[PDB]
Amino acid sequence: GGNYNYRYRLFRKSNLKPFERDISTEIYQAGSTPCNGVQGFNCYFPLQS
Amino acid sequence: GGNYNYRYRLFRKSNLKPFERDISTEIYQAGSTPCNGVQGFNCYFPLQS
Repeated sequence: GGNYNYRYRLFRKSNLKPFERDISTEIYQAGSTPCNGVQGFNCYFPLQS
Repeated sequence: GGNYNYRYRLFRKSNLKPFERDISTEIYQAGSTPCNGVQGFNCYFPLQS
């Protein structure tokens, strides 16, 4: 049936440090308008399945 | 950087009728456990970019 339980981070403000663990799940604003916790245009979920 | 503003459905209860339009977004239970609006384990967002 397909596995979608394995995700990976896709968007971040900056690169990670060595041995750095990032777990935050917050709506990512890639544009010039607030997302207000709404997954819409120019507002992408940081984790991709 | 890649465009991610185009999305399509990935899960449904059944198939669409001819010339049918579905726009409703809702958590899809790919298992046997209620999800109540979480993209966790066996609970998948219907759309994919």
